[PDB]
Amino acid sequence: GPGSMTVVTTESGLKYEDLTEGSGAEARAGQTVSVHYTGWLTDGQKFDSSKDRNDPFAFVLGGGMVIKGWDEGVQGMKVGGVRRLTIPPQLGYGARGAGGVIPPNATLVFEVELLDV
Ligand SMILES: CCOC(=O)CN1C(=O)CC(C[C@@H](O)[C@@H]2C[C@@H](C)C[C@H](C)C2=O)CC1=O
Repeated sequence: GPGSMTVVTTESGLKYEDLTEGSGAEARAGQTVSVHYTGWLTDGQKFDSSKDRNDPFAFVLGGGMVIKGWDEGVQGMKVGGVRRLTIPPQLGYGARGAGGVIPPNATLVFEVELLDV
């Protein structure tokens, strides 16, 4: 809902929030791993789920085709670890906009869930 949220923010702008423990291994730029991304909005509503295809997102870290927020999240999460990361416009979409209800200062959060490396 509209208002605030208990999420820790970084100096870059992106935020993070523990959702589920893991105790595996933090991904590293250059290595390929499989993770799950859940498109979440500021209100909390989801507008994108990997479930559509039913399969873990496997790709190479620090050398793929994602936004800063994504790389920053994938280069931090650990195998078996699940946590939500707030990806701002300055590190994702930007002030370019992507819709009427999507302002140039709008922020989007995505849930990262490491499956394996
Ligand atoms: C730079 C993107 O980075 C990636 O390469 C991976 N990525 C996308 O391609 C778009 C995703 C979100 C989309 O589903 C929305 C859907 C509506 C809101 C229209 C808008 C233009 C979109 O595209 C977020 C994402 O992480």
